[PDB]
Amino acid sequence: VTAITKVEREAVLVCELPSFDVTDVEFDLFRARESTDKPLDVAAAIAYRLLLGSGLPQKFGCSDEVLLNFILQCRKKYRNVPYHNFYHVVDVCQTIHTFLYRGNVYEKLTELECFVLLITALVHDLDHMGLNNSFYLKTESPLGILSSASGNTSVLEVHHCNLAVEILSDPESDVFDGLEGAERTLAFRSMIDCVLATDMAKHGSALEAFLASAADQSSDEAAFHRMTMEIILKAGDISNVTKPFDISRQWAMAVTEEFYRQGDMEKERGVEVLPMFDRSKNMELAKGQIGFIDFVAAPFFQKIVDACLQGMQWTVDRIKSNRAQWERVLETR
Ligand SMILES: COc1ccc(C2=NN(C3CCCCCC3)C(=O)[C@@H]3CC=CC[C@H]23)cc1-c1ccc(C(=O)NCC(N)=O)cc1
Ligand SMILES: [Mg+2]
Ligand SMILES: [Zn+2]
Repeated sequence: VTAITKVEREAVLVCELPSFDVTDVEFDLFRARESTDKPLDVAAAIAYRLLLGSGLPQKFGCSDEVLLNFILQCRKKYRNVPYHNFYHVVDVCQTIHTFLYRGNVYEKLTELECFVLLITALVHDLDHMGLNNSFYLKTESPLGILSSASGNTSVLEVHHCNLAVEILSDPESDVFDGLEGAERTLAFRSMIDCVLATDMAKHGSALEAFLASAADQSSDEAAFHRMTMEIILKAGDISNVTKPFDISRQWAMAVTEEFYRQGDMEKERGVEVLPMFDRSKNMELAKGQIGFIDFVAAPFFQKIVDACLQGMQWTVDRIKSNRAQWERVLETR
């Protein structure tokens, strides 16, 4: 990795984000990307500001410059794809900030853990190519073969973790260089555990483990922390439907498109194409958003709120409300 230049840093630092509150649950990253013709620097500054406003990097000996070098080393490794690009990980970072500090989930974690979560957000989809793990396995692509041969089916998540480790192995971009011994180990392990937990194939069992730990007043305390961190990063990653309707809708269009591209490539390769990824097999968002709400997001948010994260009730209220709004799209079609 080439080190970050004074000039790259400068270009982020000049962005002032007039009229945006990055800490608000109704912050609108799409309005932010439009606001200038340098949307990547704006996103970077959003992340810089979120991290500095937490007060956390300062506490763990991470200078403002090492923080920003890191953000930029992360950013150079995202791709120009419709959904799993740099704006997604910035969105996850911001969203986590709100769960921690508007939803008071910070009370369940140490400051270090809060810090790790915010950093982990920005590493968690590094070098994503717009194709899911299933694609690499079905096509016997080289990374798919390596994953099968090595016994880990989380093709992409292990890859993201490998790139996060390389960024952090340079002191210039190691946000954890101020740590040592147990703390350093904890930062790396918890970051890696959270990224590995974002594989949706493990959704049900990560949710069930957290729920059973929350209900158990004798749960091991370090395990409860780790799982809380995992569940918060997962919540960030499926949080699109917890946002104001127009925001949620623009996310939905972005993912939908990326899925369709995968499906096109799966056609051109002659492998199985799921209906979800099949262009010629769908005419509408509404039914798909509702489906995702009903089977994935609403049960996830409601369970974790009721189990433990009472402060995040707004997410459940907003899902309910977005669902009703998609139902009006159907009722009036
Ligand atoms: C905002 O919506 C989403 C947000 C995140 C994800 C993610 N799915 N998974 C899985 C995908 C397989 C089965 C469902 C469970 C979740 C991922 O592992 C992604 C990466 C990590 C987290 C969630 C992401 C998916 C959606 C979404 C995309 C398309 C439709 C749709 O019905 N497609 C047809 C149409 N024509 O409408 C509906 C919702
Ligand atoms: Mg991912
Ligand atoms: Zn993600």
